[PDB]
Amino acid sequence: QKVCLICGDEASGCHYGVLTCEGCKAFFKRAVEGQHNYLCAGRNDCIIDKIRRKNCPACRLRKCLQAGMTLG
Amino acid sequence: KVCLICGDEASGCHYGVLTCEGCKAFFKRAVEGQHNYLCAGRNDCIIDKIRRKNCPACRLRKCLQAGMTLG
DNA sequence: CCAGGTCAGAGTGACCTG
DNA sequence: TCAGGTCACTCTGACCTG
Ligand SMILES: [Zn+2]
Ligand SMILES: [Zn+2]
Ligand SMILES: [Zn+2]
Ligand SMILES: [Zn+2]
Repeated sequence: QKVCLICGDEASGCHYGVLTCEGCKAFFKRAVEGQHNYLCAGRNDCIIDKIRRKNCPACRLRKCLQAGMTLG
Repeated sequence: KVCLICGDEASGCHYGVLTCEGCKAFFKRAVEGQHNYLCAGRNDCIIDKIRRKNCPACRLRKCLQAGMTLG
């Protein structure tokens, strides 16, 4: 049973360099290529799991970057 | 003049409190429908116009602390 | 003025293809 | 293998109706 390194949910394989779920795969794609302005409502250390990963795109993207995800 | 929940421009007194259209609609949906709202922070998230969508749990909390109710 | 109703848009992710 | 495409779904709030 493989686990997403960002939200801890079931992973479907390695995406963009890192073992991730379908959600975090598609999110990282949109986040990097889009012109988004994410701002954490907390302290830039939010819990990112299956239920709360929608809550803070800022911390979700930060975890993607710190885990080493790259489009190429 | 200003929403007591997110600080945005308020449109009037809703459900007991001076709120914007967003926080009005949000509160009704939060108390009637079934929601699994859950804070990813420390239950003290900043609720302003830019970030009010980020944490429904804290947004609902501030609505209740302000005294909003449907009846 | 306020409660209740509504729908189009943004964000999401399950599913498919090669 | 994994990158790219897609679309029905949830949440939201500016706008409408009574
Ligand atoms: Zn994930
Ligand atoms: Zn955060
Ligand atoms: Zn508000
Ligand atoms: Zn919160």
